[PDB]
Amino acid sequence: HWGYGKHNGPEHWHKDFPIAKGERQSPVDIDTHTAKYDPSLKPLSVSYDQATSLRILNNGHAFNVEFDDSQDKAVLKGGPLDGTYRLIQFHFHWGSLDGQGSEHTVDKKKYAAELHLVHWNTKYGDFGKAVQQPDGLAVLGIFLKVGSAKPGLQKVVDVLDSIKTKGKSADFTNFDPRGLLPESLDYWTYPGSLTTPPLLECVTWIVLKEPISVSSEQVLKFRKLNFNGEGEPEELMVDNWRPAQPLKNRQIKASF
Ligand SMILES: CCN(C(=O)OC[C@@H](CO[N+](=O)[O-])O[N+](=O)[O-])[C@H]1C[C@H](C)S(=O)(=O)c2sc(S(N)(=O)=O)cc21
Ligand SMILES: [Hg+2]
Ligand SMILES: [Zn+2]
Repeated sequence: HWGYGKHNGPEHWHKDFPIAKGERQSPVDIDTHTAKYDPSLKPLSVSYDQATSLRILNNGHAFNVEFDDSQDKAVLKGGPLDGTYRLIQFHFHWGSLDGQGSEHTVDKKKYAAELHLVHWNTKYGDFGKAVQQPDGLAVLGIFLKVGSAKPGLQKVVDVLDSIKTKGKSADFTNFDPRGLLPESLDYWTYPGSLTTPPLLECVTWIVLKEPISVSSEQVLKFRKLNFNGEGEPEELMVDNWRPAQPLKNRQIKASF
């Protein structure tokens, strides 16, 4: 099945998911000089105060922190979005090396990692219905460079030992996702897709311009994660990013 190596990687995915070569694929390169400031963008609203995490999960591709989304608690609204999108989970993609790992790039510059906070459009009643919709999801993308530690990330780093291999999960309640955000909400936005199979074209992308900084030793611990399940040969979870895809006519709008 799909993965990130030579034989099952992003270059192979189109075979099971033809949409891989579609008209609104993610990620993209953000050409900062070509993105237009857009005055009809409302201010962005990230309300994460009442966010309730349930658990952390290694799914053999990344690790997912999953949230209770049965009630309106953690929502993204405003910016390019119409109505209310509920936070359901977040995850990261990262590299074997500090100079690679993000999915989006900024004038071709790759960051050490990229975090994705995933929200679904509440007009559609459940997450399952929204992903079948062109405006079904909003993903908040955040870059990670290597520098000083992100204190608000270390509870995630420490729990990773518990979820080394595919299929492992741990209780992970009361994680507050606000500690992962940078100061600025300046952003680029574009219409796009899931960056993993099924690569569905249901995503409004909102990518923060300001990177967060994490320590060398924090990213180093991401890299100790395994793609494999318990008691299979050891394949380190690194370089789980999809490269930039063709822009194809789309415009990237800047909020600033
Ligand atoms: C959690 C990351 N995802 C994902 O499919 O990872 C692996 C598959 C595994 O597929 N598989 O081999 O059975 O799903 N999973 O076992 O959690 C999906 C899951 C769901 C479709 S999601 O939470 O709406 C989501 S958003 C993104 S991203 N990178 O564009 O911001 C990606 C995803
Ligand atoms: Hg869709
Ligand atoms: Zn992602």
